[PDB]
Formats: sequence, C-alpha cells, structure tokens
Amino acid sequence: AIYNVEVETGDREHAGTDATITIRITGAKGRTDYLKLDKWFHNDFEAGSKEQYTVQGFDVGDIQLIELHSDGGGYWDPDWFVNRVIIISSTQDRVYSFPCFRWVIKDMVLFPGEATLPFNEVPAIVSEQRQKELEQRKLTYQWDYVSDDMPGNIKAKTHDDLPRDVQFTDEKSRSYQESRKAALVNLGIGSLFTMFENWDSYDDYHILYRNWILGGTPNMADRWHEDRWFGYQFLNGANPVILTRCDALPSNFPVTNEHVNASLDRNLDEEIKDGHIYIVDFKVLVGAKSYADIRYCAAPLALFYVNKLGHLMPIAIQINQEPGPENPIWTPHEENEHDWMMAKFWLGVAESNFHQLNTHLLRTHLTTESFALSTWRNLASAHPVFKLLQPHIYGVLAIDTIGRKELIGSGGIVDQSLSLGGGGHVTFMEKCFKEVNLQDYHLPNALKKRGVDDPSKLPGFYYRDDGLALWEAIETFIGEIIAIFYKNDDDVKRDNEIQSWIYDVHKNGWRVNPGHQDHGVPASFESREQLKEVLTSLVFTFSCQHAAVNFSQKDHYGFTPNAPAVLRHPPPKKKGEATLQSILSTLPSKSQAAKAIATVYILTKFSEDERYLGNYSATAWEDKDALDAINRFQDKLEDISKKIKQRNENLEVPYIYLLPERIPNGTAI
Ligand SMILES: [Ca+2]
Ligand SMILES: [Ca+2]
Ligand SMILES: [Ca+2]
Ligand SMILES: [Fe+2]
Repeated sequence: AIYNVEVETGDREHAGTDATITIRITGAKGRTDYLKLDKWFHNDFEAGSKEQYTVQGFDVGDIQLIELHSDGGGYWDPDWFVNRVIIISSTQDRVYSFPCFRWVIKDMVLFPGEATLPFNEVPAIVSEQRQKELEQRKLTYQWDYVSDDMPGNIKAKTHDDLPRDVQFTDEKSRSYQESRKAALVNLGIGSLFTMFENWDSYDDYHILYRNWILGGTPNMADRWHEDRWFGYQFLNGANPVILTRCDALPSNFPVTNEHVNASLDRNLDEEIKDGHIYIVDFKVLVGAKSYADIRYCAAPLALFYVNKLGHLMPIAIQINQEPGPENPIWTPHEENEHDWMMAKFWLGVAESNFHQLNTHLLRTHLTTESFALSTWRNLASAHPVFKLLQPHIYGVLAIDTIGRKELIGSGGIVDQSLSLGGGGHVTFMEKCFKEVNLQDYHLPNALKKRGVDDPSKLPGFYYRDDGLALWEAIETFIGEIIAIFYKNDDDVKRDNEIQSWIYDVHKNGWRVNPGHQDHGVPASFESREQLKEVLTSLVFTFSCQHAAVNFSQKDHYGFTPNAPAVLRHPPPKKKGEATLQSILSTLPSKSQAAKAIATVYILTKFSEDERYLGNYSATAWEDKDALDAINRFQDKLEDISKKIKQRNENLEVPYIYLLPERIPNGTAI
C-alpha cells in the first residue's frame, strides 16, 4: 500500500511519450494492479523528465519486479525511453532501483537492482520471467548472412528495420546524415567530383582538406614524402597491424645485402636476427580492381630497418609476390628518384585497401557485430556481462546495417573510393575472413606473435604502448567484474547464459564453413580467466582498436598522396621510366582523390551525443562493488590519459588516437 515511484525519462530525442502509463508492482505477498502514474495539470514523462509519482495498492511483499505498461501514445513517437524507475514500499526498508535504458513499446518488465547470473537465487516468478525475455530476444534479434564467407550479422533490411534498442539516436542519424555527403559540400570539393583530370603536383592535392577545419591539418601533409615518416606510419599510422619482425626473408622476397647495405647503420643478415628488421607482406591481396575508370592494386611486400636512431626505415619494396626481372626489388636508392617514390605509392594503394576493408570494416565492425547480436540473443537484461557489454556493443548493429547499403554497397562511398571498389572488395573481404581468428583480437598476444613486442629493438611504436596500456586497464576492469559475479570457474561452467552467448558466435557467429580455417572462437567457457580473455578482446576492439584504426584517417588519408587509395595504371615493369608526370597520372585523379576525403570525412565524424571509454552514465549496474570497480577503472583511464599526453608533449608527432576521451565506447562508424 502506497509506493513512491520515481520515473526518470531519458533525454534522447523521442525518449518521451504521451501514452497513458500504468505500473504494476509484483512481489512477495503478491502483485498489485496497474496503477496510473500521472501528475495532474502536468505533462508527464517528457523530453528528459524525472518525476516522483505516489501511488497506493495491495502490499506487495518485498517487491520482486515491476511492470510498466504503455498504450499507443496520445492523440496530439509513443515510444518511451525509460532510464530508471525507483520505487519505495511504505512497508519495506529498501530502495528498489530498476535500471532500464530501453524503449518501452507496449510493455516492459524490470527486475530490481543487483545483476545476477541465471543460476543465482531468484524467486520462481523472477525466473520464467527472465527466461521469459530471452525467448523474446532470440525472436527479435535473429541471424542473417550475406555470404558463406562473412561473419553472421543481424537480420534487418534497413536501419529503421532493426529493434529500436539498437537503432541510431536521432543525433547519430542527424550527425550521420549531416556529415554524410551533405558534408561533402561544406568541404568545398563538389566540383572536383565531376573533374576526372590529373593533378599538377603532389602539393596540389592539399586543397581537398582546406575547408576541413576540424582536427587540423593532416600530420603527414608535410612529411609524407620523407622515408623516415613513411616508416613511422607502419607503427603509428592507421594500419599498425601488418608489420611483423622479420626473422628470415620470405623465399620470394630476394632482398640481399647487396641491395640494402647503403641504408644500414651499425650488415643485413646480421641486422635481421638482431631485431632491426621488420617486414610487411600484403600477400593476401590478389583481388579485382577497376569499377575508362580502370583501377589497380598490388600484393607487395616491404622490408624495414631500425636506424642507428630508432627510425623504422623503408629499405626494400617488392611490388608483387613473384620475384623477377618484372617484379624487381626497389630500394630507396633507386637512381631514378621517381621509381622509389612510385614503389612506396604502390605499397600504399595495397595498404589502403588492405586497411580499409580488412583491418577496419571486417576486423572491427562486421566481425564483432556477430558477438553483439549474440549478446542480445543470449544474455538477459539482468546478466552482469550484458550490463558490461551494453555500453560497448551499441552502434555496430545500426551503422553496419546502414553500411551494407551506403558504405560497401554498390556505388557506396567506399565502393567508389578504393581500387577494389568494383566488388572485388566484397570477395577480398571474404578471403581475409576465411582467416580471421579470435586469437587475433588479443592485443598482447598479437603484438608478441609479431616480434613487434620489444621496445629496445622496435622503438617508437605508440599504438603498441598506448594499446597495451588501455588493454591492461580494460582487462583489469573486466576482470574484477567477472570476480564480483563469478565466484569461481565453476560459476562460469554453470552460467548457462554465457555458455549460450559464446556458443551462438561459435556455431552461427563466425561459422567455420568449408574453406575457412578455424576462427579461434570457443564453444563454451571453462574458466574465469578465459571469459575474461574473450570479453577483454571484444570490448578492446569495440573501443580502442576501432579508434586507433579508424579515427586516425583524417591524418592518414588527409593528404591523399600520403596514402593513395586508387591507382590508375599498371605497375612499373622495367626500371627508370617513372616520371613526375607518369607517377602523377597514376595517382588517384582529382575526383577520385575527392571521393577519398569525402569517404574519410564521413567515416571519422564524432557525434555530439558521443560517450567515451570511461563513461557508463547510461548503464544498468546497481551492485556497489561494480560501481567501485568502474570508478577504479575510470581512474586508471585518467592516468593513461595524462601519461599519454606527457608522452606527446615530448614527440614530433603526438599519437592521440588512443587517448581515453577520444576512444568511443564502441563502434558507431
Ligand atoms: Ca517518443
Ligand atoms: Ca508527455
Ligand atoms: Ca498529466
Ligand atoms: Fe568505423
């Protein structure tokens, strides 16, 4: 009898309703009857309201769960986004919290505070009510596949076709669209599009980014031409992947001491084997270019060497896999300057497509999408991990939906930007995926398994430093939570839910279809340290990974000559033919280069309603310990944030892509 119901409404556009809301409290001695919550001569549940409704009914025992019920809205978006509900029984000395943060269509059952594992002590009704929702989730979130060689994704024709809980905030859409090719016009590039001519000089390209006032001028926009900075980027550029330490030269990359020598402080075979030689091998390329707009791309491999002064230097570039008089080994000593510059460019077009399609779209978006769908399908609003993932899985589902049309679809801004845009990009994506493995998403392992792990040999690798820093915090945090709710490795095995989660991804997420090699995803969890491992990788990829590989694009591609996406001619068959003209009639044309900035501009736009790593402002989480763990976590993030800046306050080109307050909680683009 007599309950105080504090009903805070989210501030999301539309978060409010004008539907007749009634609540039904249920508990020990029983349940009441839907009580109308509504202040007179007052507009209840608006914009981002927070109201205290006093109502009176049967005396439900200890309140075991509540039920909010709406009704089509009012005459003059009856979808209500409830943030939280906090009721108080005038007969119970507790303060029932009911974190929600979801849209309330017709109904919405909410369990009290503390997050629980499906097996924890739950009154009969609170389960069956939980198992209840799960049957519903596996109904409004079902798999669909585009092909046998792509991770499964959420079924939904259009963005607005998928569940409102996963849809883009009006702001995300507004930001998306405004930023869309609408923002192409504000860049002052519009004309270049209808311009299929060449450029007069490297420096000419510079225009494409003048009216892109934000973020500032691209880093490499004034050092791109320099070998030293050309190498720098393989460590701190947008593709911090690929580069692996070279223990021995690949049999088809006949680099000899008689090739490099010149660029060696301190021998070659001695250098290799002394940890001062790293290599990049784009063998995965072999796709279809073009889209007479004829495009090109290679599958080269380059050799780098760490200077007497820690600079990773480009010493050898074989444009294509099969060595030969036709695919020569280009050195930074090519007596014909242009020929070496042309080599680097080719290495560039390759990286560009490799990076955009593979290490960004597939490896951060598309693949981890599966996990996020598994999250809604298998974990319940109550499960600790659902509450842990929620703030990180947002935006993938939405942006990927949009993306399959707008991004990688035909005539999509990407499609008509890379040299694999004809559709070769779709097939190439499949190749890359047939080889993705969950063990790749583990930064520490990955880094280490590449021989890129050591500071003394490979100095100046901030992606690594900054990455590991964040990973160790993310890992730490995730850990403690698992601890809180998972008392031991048995609770893990016991958790039927987390078992279904990781399994949905195993058998339907990254399907190990024919060609594919095992995708390294478990089929169940055996320990806590393992659950921790997967979870950490997953969130680190949703946040840190994505940011360091995507948001670094304005700088990277900023001045297209620094990272060409398309090449209009075949690669040098002989040597010494490269002309400023030639290598300028090969680089992306005026409109092509315009299509780049355009794509990149849209790809790298933060919305106003963004939340970063720390932020959990709109998460369930009631348990005191968790909250602490969180703040503990946020405290480490701060440190990293400071320490990182000190680092930058001290180097020629500051690595700011992994700064906590720039790393979105998830992947929304
Ligand atoms: Ca509404
Ligand atoms: Ca209202
Ligand atoms: Ca009213
Ligand atoms: Fe993205």
